[PDB]
Amino acid sequence: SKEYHIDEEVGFALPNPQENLPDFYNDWMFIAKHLPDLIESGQLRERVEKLNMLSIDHLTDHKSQRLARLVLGCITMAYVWGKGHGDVRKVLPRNIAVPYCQLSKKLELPPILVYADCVLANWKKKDPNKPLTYENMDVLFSFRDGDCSKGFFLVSLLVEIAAASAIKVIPTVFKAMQMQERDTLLKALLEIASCLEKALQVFHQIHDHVNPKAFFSVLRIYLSGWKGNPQLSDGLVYEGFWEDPKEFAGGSAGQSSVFQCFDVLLGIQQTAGGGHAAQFLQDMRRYMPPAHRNFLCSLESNPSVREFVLSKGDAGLREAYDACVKALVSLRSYHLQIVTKYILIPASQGGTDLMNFLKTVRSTTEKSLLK
Ligand code: HEM
Ligand SMILES: O[C@H](C[C@H]1c2c(F)cccc2-c2cncn21)C1CCCCC1
Repeated sequence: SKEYHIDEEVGFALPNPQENLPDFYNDWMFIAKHLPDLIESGQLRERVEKLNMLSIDHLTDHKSQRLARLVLGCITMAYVWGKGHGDVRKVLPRNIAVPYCQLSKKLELPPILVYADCVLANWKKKDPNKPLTYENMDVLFSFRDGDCSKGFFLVSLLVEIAAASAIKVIPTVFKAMQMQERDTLLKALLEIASCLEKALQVFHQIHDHVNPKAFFSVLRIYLSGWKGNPQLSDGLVYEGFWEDPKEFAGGSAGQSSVFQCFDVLLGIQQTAGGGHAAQFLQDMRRYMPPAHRNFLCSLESNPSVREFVLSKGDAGLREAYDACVKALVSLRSYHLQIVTKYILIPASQGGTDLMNFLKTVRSTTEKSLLK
């Protein structure tokens, strides 16, 4: 891989994300790292409006720019949702709204917290000399004490990182088809199947670090957007940048590039046909970092791995390809069970539209098998 901002150790996630901003922005960093206290004490929204308007120009690097996106993205969800009990702000104050908006446009991302903010850039190792495992890692920002945002964000990230092992194999696959190296391609496909199988065990960590009640009744609220949302029917007003209200989707792992890229690699056309599911995953590419959505584009313009394997009448190649697809079905099926426990059952003591989305996506993946 190249300038697509993909790391051989960490994948689509951002290696060594920046923890501190320049001292120009302590009024921002102060609010973001005390979100639990300021929300509970009802002091958050006033401290948003007591801020003055800071320029973007002192955010020099890519890392500081993305950390500043994480900082302002969190404050925005906190300001808009408050303590998450239904009273919402519809006007985002200018002294935070235009710095957020100008920064979002420099990074080609929408002015709302996305996956690449709160997962791919929201982490750090405790001891930098020990490995990437849950016990040596922490998030940088949370919303409320007990919101399980750390468990939820880190376990996502750990799955993203398990998938990095398979991403570095992708160039091997295409070179092998181009150079007509069937044994090379067979081994490459088995290697990708093996990685997707290992990423399944990483999902099991979710049960030890997230509990359904807190996730459903707290974290979910701070991840909500203002598109198709009854509470903000027309969107949100970004003071002093636009005057119209604007609607942007809440956080979704449909914004994760790692499952989209394996759908594209294998020729599982998740974005084909005029269904809501295909529509939503295409729209969510606008909420990916431009470098990552460029990488999905260049995979799509390479010749299809699926029809290469079909064109050959090769049981070995067909079995290896189906191994990868079976492993994707396994992840989405385990993930579907997670959603039953963490959304469907809590909601019972909406969710059906979410299950139906995942089931459409799993059903498409299942239909891509050969034998
Ligand atoms: C408490 C744990 C989790 C819950 C309740 C949950 C729930 C959901 C829901 C409701 C969706 C619907 C689409 C959307 O709005 O994003 C979704 C999609 C998705 N989730 Fe999760 N999720 C959880 C954990 C994870 C983890 C750890 C990953 C690791 C990467 C992950 C990966 C995905 C992906 C890739 C999608 C897009 C659909 C697909 O490609 O199959 N999820 N999830
Ligand atoms: O699935 C998204 C949340 C999303 C998400 C983030 F917004 C941030 C970090 C990880 C994830 C995630 C992982 N799987 C789904 N999602 C929400 C949809 C509405 C119900 C609550 C979950």
